[PDB]
Amino acid sequence: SPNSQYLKTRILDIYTPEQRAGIEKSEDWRQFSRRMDTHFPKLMNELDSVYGNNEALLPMLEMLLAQAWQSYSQRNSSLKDIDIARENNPDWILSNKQVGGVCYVDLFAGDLKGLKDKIPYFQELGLTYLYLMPLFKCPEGKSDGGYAVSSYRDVNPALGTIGDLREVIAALHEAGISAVVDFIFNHTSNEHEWAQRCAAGDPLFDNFYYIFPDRRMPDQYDRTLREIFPDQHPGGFSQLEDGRWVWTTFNSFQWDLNYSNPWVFRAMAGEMLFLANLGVDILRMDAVAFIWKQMGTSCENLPQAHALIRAFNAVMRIAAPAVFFKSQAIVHPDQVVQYIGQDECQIGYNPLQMALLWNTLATREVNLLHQALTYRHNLPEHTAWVNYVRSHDDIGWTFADEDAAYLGISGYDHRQFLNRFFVNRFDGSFARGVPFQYNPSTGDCRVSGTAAALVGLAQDDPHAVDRIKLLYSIALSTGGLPLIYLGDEVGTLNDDDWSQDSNKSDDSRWAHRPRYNEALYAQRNDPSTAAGQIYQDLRHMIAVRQSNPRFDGGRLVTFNTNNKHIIGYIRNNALLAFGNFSEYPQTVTAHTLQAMPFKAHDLIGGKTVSLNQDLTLQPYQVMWLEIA
Ligand SMILES: OC[C@H]1O[C@@](CO)(O[C@H]2O[C@H](CO)[C@@H](O)[C@H](O)[C@H]2O)[C@@H](O)[C@@H]1O
Repeated sequence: SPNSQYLKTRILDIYTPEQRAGIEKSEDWRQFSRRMDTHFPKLMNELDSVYGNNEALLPMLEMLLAQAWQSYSQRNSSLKDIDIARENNPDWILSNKQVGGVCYVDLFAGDLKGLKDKIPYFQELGLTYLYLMPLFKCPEGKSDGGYAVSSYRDVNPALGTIGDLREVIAALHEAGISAVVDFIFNHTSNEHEWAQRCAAGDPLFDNFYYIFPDRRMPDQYDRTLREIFPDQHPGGFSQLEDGRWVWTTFNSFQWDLNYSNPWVFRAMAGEMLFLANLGVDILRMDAVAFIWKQMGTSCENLPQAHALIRAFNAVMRIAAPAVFFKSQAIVHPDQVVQYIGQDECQIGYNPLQMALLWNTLATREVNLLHQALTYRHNLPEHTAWVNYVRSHDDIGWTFADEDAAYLGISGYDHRQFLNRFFVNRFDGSFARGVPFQYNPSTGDCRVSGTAAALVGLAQDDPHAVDRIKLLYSIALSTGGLPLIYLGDEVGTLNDDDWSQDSNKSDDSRWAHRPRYNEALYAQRNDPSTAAGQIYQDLRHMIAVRQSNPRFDGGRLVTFNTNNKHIIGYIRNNALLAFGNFSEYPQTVTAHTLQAMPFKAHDLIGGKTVSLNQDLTLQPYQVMWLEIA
């Protein structure tokens, strides 16, 4: 394999002797050159582990590097300063100061200009991280909420122009807020130019997707493929009008990109560099699990998928160090953590914690949550979880059957209960969610609905408000970067129009994708309304998290509370958090608290609590005790 020094000499071959000498002494080249030596080895090794001796590897690689240099050379000076800061501070993602928020630009603020006018609110809330849902061109009507990309560079006209996007990003950086967007690298819409030209037989896009002449191979692949949207189609393939079949893990209008073609990696790396130079701080790598296929396997979490992501990572370390990756893997817990690494995805969603927060609200027993916090929370250095309560997606019950089995819980039976409970098909349930993708051949099913709808705020359950604070308190204090689903901080309910909208009716996820609720937001400072109670109480926790060093980092050690209804953990051996998941008062005995200081200040209620006597928590009460 070629080395960094050799490849760099060829990068400079585009310049004449005179120009070359100039580049050689330029600061930008010195930076690029240095990073090349440090990170190229990783890029080469990863690409080689996937493509091996492919004739196109070297040519593609040199093309990619020439492009990377030009990209970095063009990269704005201010962004280069962030590159340097990020290089020296890899743990910025682990700081307790970070608090994130996510929203659809159209649903939350109409368009990009309106979104820009919302930044003051974001500052008011304390956000330092803002993730914006799919903003680029996509099919009219059905685009899976923008996840069917027809272009990675042209902004959705209803949202604005690429120029408005740069302004938003600039304004966000000005307000001390990092910009986060998706990089839907596993698939494009069937309307993307690459898809059209590939299907048309254009030789320049040959093998950019997986297209078959008939069902022979698809049938074989389907023997082991998991169905993501069984409502849409069986297996992982959709048929074209001409009779051929294309790989479509998701909607039929979302075509899976063929990373087995090195030219596909190169093309996507080019798109990534474009996003990077827009000033994006973090890219949410959509469906990282599916970027590699292999007959006879589930075609999820394969070795090459990880390798390819680690390759993309090295490209950033070389051409835009400030850009981090956020893994979005909604799979088995054993697989989820594999995407998280300083050299792969520095951060990643923590679906296990999210899914278990809801499990605990339903069962009132913290067993599974405690187990997860005890054995699957701590991560390798310079990485962090993105902890959340809800998102634009349905809730999948991705806890491990193996973990459950150890607690004497049947995974399959338990999900049946959870699914019944959260869609209000279980006696006494307080949840008002809606089913999503119930698969009759597997029994699998997911849940849609906003945080407030699932906790019972729609029917004014007196415990609804406190339930929301409890869930969010855990995502805000366990360690990691918390991501608030904007709208939750004021108890926004489900959208009551989606079910009859012909473009949304077959996707219950729109139930939990409501528009900015003027009314609720106008009540955020009124302590007598649910909106104000949720907001002020959530804002208080944010204020505490960001100013109190005891919440720094992402490591935690659980504490055995000896009360099956109360979760307990300790941060930096100085902050003891208790969360009561029962709708009834629950107690932590003095006996259990004997080793703790006799007194401790509770950051939540602001009162000093005695630990040398039975500690009783009110229904869904949360305590953040400073024991050091
Ligand atoms: O139920 C959705 C299903 O898709 C996943 C795959 O990671 O979610 C991401 O990708 C989908 C297809 O591109 C998007 O529709 C979805 O919005 C996005 O978060 C998982 O959440 C799940 O397996």
